[PDB]
Formats: sequence, C-alpha cells, structure tokens
Amino acid sequence: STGFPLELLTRPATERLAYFENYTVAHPRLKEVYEILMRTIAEPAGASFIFVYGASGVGKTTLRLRVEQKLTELALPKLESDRARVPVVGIEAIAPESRYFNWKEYYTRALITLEEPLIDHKFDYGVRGISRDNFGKINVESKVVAPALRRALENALIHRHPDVFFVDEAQHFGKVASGYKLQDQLDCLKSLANMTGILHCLLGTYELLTFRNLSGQLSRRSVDIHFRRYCADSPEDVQAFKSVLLTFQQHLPLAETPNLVDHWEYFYERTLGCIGTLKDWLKRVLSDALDREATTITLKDLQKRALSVAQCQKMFKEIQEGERQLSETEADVQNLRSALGLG
Amino acid sequence: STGFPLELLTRPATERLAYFENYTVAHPRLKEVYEILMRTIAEPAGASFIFVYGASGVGKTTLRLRVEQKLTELALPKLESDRARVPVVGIEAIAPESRYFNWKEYYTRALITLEEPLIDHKFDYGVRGISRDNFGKINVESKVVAPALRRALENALIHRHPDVFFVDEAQHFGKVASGYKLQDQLDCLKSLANMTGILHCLLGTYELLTFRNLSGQLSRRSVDIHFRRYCADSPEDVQAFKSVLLTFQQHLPLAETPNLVDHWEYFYERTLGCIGTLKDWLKRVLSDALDREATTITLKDLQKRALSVAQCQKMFKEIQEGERQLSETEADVQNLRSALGLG
Ligand SMILES: Nc1ncnc2c1ncn2[C@@H]1O[C@H](COP(=O)(O)OP(=O)(O)OP(=O)(O)O)[C@@H](O)[C@H]1O
Ligand SMILES: Nc1ncnc2c1ncn2[C@@H]1O[C@H](COP(=O)(O)OP(=O)(O)OP(=O)(O)O)[C@@H](O)[C@H]1O
Ligand SMILES: [Mg+2]
Ligand SMILES: [Mg+2]
Repeated sequence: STGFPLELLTRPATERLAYFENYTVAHPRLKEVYEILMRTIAEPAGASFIFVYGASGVGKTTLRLRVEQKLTELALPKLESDRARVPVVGIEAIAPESRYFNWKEYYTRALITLEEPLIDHKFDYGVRGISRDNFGKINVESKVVAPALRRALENALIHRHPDVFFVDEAQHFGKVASGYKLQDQLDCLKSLANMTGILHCLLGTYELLTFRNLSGQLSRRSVDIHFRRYCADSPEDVQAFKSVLLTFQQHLPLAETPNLVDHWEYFYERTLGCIGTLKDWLKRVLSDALDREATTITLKDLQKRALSVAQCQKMFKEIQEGERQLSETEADVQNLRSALGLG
Repeated sequence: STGFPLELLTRPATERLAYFENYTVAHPRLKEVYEILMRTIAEPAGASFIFVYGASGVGKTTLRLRVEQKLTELALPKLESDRARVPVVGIEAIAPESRYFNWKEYYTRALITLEEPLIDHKFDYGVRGISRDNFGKINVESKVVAPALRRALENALIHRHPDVFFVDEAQHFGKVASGYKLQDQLDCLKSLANMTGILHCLLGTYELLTFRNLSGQLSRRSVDIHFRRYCADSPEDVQAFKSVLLTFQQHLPLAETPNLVDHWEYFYERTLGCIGTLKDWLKRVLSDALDREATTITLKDLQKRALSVAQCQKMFKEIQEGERQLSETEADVQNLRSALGLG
C-alpha cells in the first residue's frame, strides 16, 4: 500500500501520532537542495561557507538532520578502521541575552558538542582550563579567555576534521552593537574555518541575507543555496503542492481517509507553500481528531488550529523581500558582462 | 442544592469567607480557553510560543493554576513508575529594579522552581557554582556568569522534560532601551525553547501585544490565544455574564440570598466583563457584610467598595486597543488572497 498501514487502527492513538511525527515526505525542492548540499559538502574546493536561506517553515532543520545521518552512515565504514574521527558536527546558534553575540559561549558549546567520543580518545587540549572529568564531560571554567577557547577548538577541529560543520539558525550572528561589525563577525568565522580547513555551513532564515555578500573574499569562499518555497504563480509548483497534499492525505492514520487536495487554496493561504508549516497544521489536526477519536477530518478542525491572518501576513512580508533580494535575473548578467568588457 | 451548603451558617465568618474564596465558578469563555490551551499544549507540533492575551481582570492566573493542577493529576501514574520527571513548571516574570530585564534572576528563579523534586534525584548539574546543600535547596553563587546559568537551566530542562513552561506576567519582558532589543529578547526566549524542545506559554496582559508579530520565524512558531472579555454588544455575552452573576449570587454563604441580577448594568460598568473583577468585588462585599454580621448586603455596600471611575475607564482604554489589534476580519483574509495570488 502507498498509504499508512491499516494495522495501526487497532493500536491506540499515541502510536499513530508517533508514526505521523516520524513520517517524512519527499518533495522536489527538498531533494534538489539535499543533492546540491551533499555535492557541495563532498568537496568544498576552497569554499568555507554555505549560506542556505529559506522561509520560516521549509525543512531546513530536517534537511540538516538528514544530511548528518547520511554522512554518518557513509562514514561508519571508515570509522570502523580509523578511530578519532567525527564525520559531522552540527551546532545551532544561541541568541545572546545582551546585545552582542557571545563568542565565548559559542566556543564552549562547540567544544562540548564536538568532543563526545569514546573516552579512549585523549588529546589533553591546549590551555590548562579545559579538561575531561570523571563522567566524560568537557569542563570549561570561566577563567578561560575566549581566544584560548578558540585555540583549543581549532586544535580539536584540525585533528577530528569533520566533513562539514553545521551552524543552524545562523541569523543570530547579526546581534552586534556596531553596524560594520557584521563583516567582522563573518571574518572571525572565516578565520576559524581557514586554519582548521573545516567546511562551515550556515543554516539561517532570510534574516541571514545581511551576511550574504560582504567583501570580495567572503563572496569567493561562500556558495548560496536557496531553499525556495513552492510559489503560486508557476503551475508546476502548484502541482507539487497538490502532490504533497495527496501524499500527506494517504498517510493519515484514520479510519476514513479525508479528501484534502480539494481545499488546497486554504492550505496555501495559511502555509505559503512551506512543507513544514503544512506538516505542523496536519499534525495538530490529526492530534485533535485522535483525541476526539473521530473517524475523519473536516475544514472545521482545520480552522481551529489554523495560523491567524496577521502572523501569516508578516511571514509573507519577510518572504517577499527575501526572495526579491535573492532573485537573479538574466539582466543582472548583462551588467556584469558589460562592466567586465565581455559584452 | 446548586448553591452554598446551609451548614456554613453555623461556622464563623472566616470559614464562610474561605469557602467563598476557594470557590471558582466556570464560565463559557473560561472553559473554551481552557480546552483550547489543553489541546494546544497536549502537543506543540513545532510551536515554541503560546501567547495568552487577556486583560487584567479575566482569569489568566487561575487558568494557569487549573492547567498545572490538571496536568499534575494526569502525570501521577507515570511518576509513580518513572522518577526524575516534572509534569509542569511555571514562574512569573520579574519587573527589574534597573532599566533592563535581568536575565540572571530569570534563569536562577527558573532553576530554583524547576529543581524541587525529592532529594534522591541527583544530576550533578554543570557549572561548579550550582549544586545542592545540606537542606536540599539549590544554591546559586553570584560568581556564576549568565551563560553558565543558561546552560545549567538547559540541561535541567532537557533531563526533567516538562510538558510546558509557564511564564506568567510575561509583559515584564518589554523593559528594554533599544527598539531591536525588544525583539532579541523574544529571540533569546525562542533559542532557550528550541535548544530544550519545551513549549513556552506566555500569559500576560495586553501589553504583550508588543511581542505579537516580529519576523516570520517568531510569527510562525507562535500561536495566539485571546482570553476575550464578555462584551455588552453580544446578547450571548450578556446572557453568560448574567448566568455567572446568578451563580455567584447563589453561592454566597449568606443567611438570606439577595437579588443580584438587578444591578447588572452597574456590575458591568465597574467590571466591563472581567470575571475576576466581579469575583473579588463580591469577595470584598461579602467580607464587609460578614464583618458586621448582617443578614444581607445592599447597593451601598457594593458602592462602598467598588472600582472608581478614574481607574475603570483606564482598563477600557487598554482593552479596546488590544481588542482592536487582535481583531481578525474577513477583509484581512481576502487581503492575503490578493497578495498571495489565490483570489
Ligand atoms: N519534508 C518534510 N516532511 C515531513 N515533515 C517535514 C518536512 N519538512 C519539514 N517537516 C516538519 O517540520 C518540522 C521541522 O521544522 P522545519 O525543518 O520545517 O523548520 P524550518 O522552517 O526549515 O526552520 P527554522 O526553525 O529555522 O524556521 C517538523 O515538525 C517536521 O516534521
Ligand atoms: N472563573 C473564575 N471563577 C472564580 N474566580 C475567578 C475566576 N476568574 C478569576 N477569578 C478570580 O480572579 C483572581 C485572580 O486574578 P485573575 O487571574 O482573574 O486576573 P487577570 O487580570 O486575568 O490576570 P493577572 O494575574 O495577570 O492580573 C482570584 O481572586 C480569582 O478567584
Ligand atoms: Mg527548522
Ligand atoms: Mg490574574
């Protein structure tokens, strides 16, 4: 069967909700961005940054988790032979309590997450304020100044040498006091990625576009991957949206499978084409239905957990400007050729 | 009987006052918002923020207490089998002495409130400045830096795994000096919630409409719940108000029950729908009557301890403003249709 297994009906509601949460759908934009990101990670070729953009609601975190699991399963063989290796280190940024991004906390979080191997691996890292303990945890005292933590992290990254270093919600790097300090933050990240030779991938929303192009050097060592949303004007995106709606409808653990493609305009209105938002909506509706133990779904249940107009309006305002900034037309090529003299 | 038991008459005035105080009537808005919040926190589905909007008069605090007691009741059978878990934890935001909201005090109070289980559960928290003591209390040294407290609170939240984190009086987070500080405060809350995977429900007054819509990320990961007051235009609202008032009249531990529905216009004038205002007004009047051992109260008794006009109009100015912004009309729905192209 192409839908949910029928035997889930006898089993209670909790496992049905668990199955729907653990269920993941494949849609053309996700697979295209996934293959592009995997190709870029497989070899950076002098690149130190990947700026993956996309709306609030797209699949960026799920894409990151899928990439990490794929790379781990790819590397496990070589891990069976060569020890002291971590394939992927994936980290999320932290919004600071103060107005300036805390580099010390970023460095100590990197040390914490990066170094969780079997205790057999010992490296007595530089600076005397960082050491192991009786439980395998990494001990970082406040006495350790930030540059010392940077040096220790550089040593650890150089030895372990992960294939890619994920920085989720990278837009938190913009919390700075000086306007010009944005380029300084990006330069600090670039310098960290230079002497370590570790590919840094920056996962962020459209707020990350403030870092998109600063200085020629950062432009050279970065690639722009756009996790575009399924638009409404292009018919093919509409067909993809209807296909993913049907795929979701097939895997709804209900006694009766609801008809869902019919009300696709409402779904596009309240999700803007982002698959994550639609999955959230359907998860909420399914949870409500399973709580009521009703056979099937209705538009009513849909409206109860629907995103309100005001919050959905703000998202599209953010998305409209972000896509406008990231829009590359054939005309833009013409001025580039005209300026260079290739016209 | 549907009212107070008659045995309370023999008991002194203190016992009758206690019985009326611990009594909590139920009204359609209360039960509706309670069910909506229960279904929202039964599963968050990728949502990190709940914005319970309501005037200082409804019943936000008692709704929070009801939710905590309900979930505490629900989690007892699993607690008897599994230790090291807290069903629900919640605190109240602190208005800071200085200009800026103090994150250190917020973090330390959250850690204090969350970590009050039986003394068997030892998790040897991170940061050397956090530990237990001879009396079982959690001691927080002033030398502990704020990010260290944040990491310790994160580890405690992950290990204990609460169902929902309540932040009452959440409008206190707006004590900022920069326009963008207003936003990265909520960004810090969102980072704390994401990194722990814990839903954060924010109960606050209409001042929280400031935190309503900031950027697509916080617009998506938040669901707005409006604790609307019983207005005067809706006949159903008037009927519900009169039913609640009649239940209050029947539940007064008085020797002779007075007729309360007569001065419904006066009661709505001095309460404008807030059930809590009516409740504590009636508590005031009943206590004043019981002080003089009178068999009944009078209009002048209500007038003796009512709410003055100067304040009463002040909530109206705030309330009509918040209800104005929180008004979602069909015109806004069609505006999304035109902008997105689904018209
Ligand atoms: N293709 C997909 N199939 C199934 N579920 C998906 C898919 N894409 C996203 N989700 C759902 O989205 C949620 C994860 O968040 P998601 O990756 O969509 O966030 P994002 O909007 O890309 O990132 P951010 O948090 O930075 O805004 C989960 O509930 C997950 O089930
Ligand atoms: N439905 C209710 N039945 C009985 N008493 C109620 C009810 N709702 C509120 N109260 C009373 O209101 C008081 C608690 O304050 P309440 O939660 O109503 O205030 P609020 O203005 O909504 O919020 P806040 O605490 O932020 O000021 C208590 O005296 C409680 O008895
Ligand atoms: Mg995400
Ligand atoms: Mg209250």
